[PDB]
Amino acid sequence: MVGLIWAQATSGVIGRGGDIPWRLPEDQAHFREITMGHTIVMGRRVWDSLPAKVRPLPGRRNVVLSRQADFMASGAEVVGSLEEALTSPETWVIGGGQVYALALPYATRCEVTEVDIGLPREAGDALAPVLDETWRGETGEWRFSRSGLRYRLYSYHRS
Ligand SMILES: NC(=O)C1=CN([C@@H]2O[C@H](COP(=O)(O)OP(=O)(O)OC[C@H]3O[C@@H](n4cnc5c(N)ncnc54)[C@H](OP(=O)(O)O)[C@@H]3O)[C@@H](O)[C@H]2O)C=C[C@H]1C(=O)c1ccncc1
Repeated sequence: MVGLIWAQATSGVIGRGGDIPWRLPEDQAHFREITMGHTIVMGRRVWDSLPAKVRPLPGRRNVVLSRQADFMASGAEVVGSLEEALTSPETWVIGGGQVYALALPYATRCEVTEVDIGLPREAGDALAPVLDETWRGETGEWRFSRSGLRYRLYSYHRS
């Protein structure tokens, strides 16, 4: 089982300038619930985007994909290919744009948070993968964040 988990603006943007272009701390508990106790896989840039105090993400085996055969990530497993990354029975891919696109064909679950923020795509942004008709989904109810942003959860699956 490979699952993907991300948060996106309605437009599809998930990343800009090396970070996430909104604040949504309400997202954190759901991300932990899905991922805790499991192997998580991320691209090298996503690892770089984690603050030092939070990386590796605790309670999860952190696996970092990089083409640098020598790359350095304390508390994480650096691998050079997605096949090497994917060895655990249940794996959650936690980004970024490159790695979601790489892992999508392997995935049978996505847990998506949609952020109701007006954020037109710009060139060079990180973007969420598009889910086609092979996926079936349930849409959750909108909630307001302490930031003022509405957000909602989708759970998608395909067998
Ligand atoms: N909104 C989001 O949900 C996310 C945004 N981000 C954002 O995406 C952006 C990073 O995505 P990118 O597409 O630029 O990069 P990555 O996919 O993380 O890494 C690409 C790197 O992986 C590596 N890579 C890519 N393809 C391969 C490959 N085929 N083989 C080996 N390595 C590969 C390469 O590494 P090296 O340069 O060290 O060689 C490549 O440069 C940042 O803005 C980041 O803040 C990342 C994860 C999530 C995320 O943090 C997250 C997930 C769930 N809930 C809340 C947040």
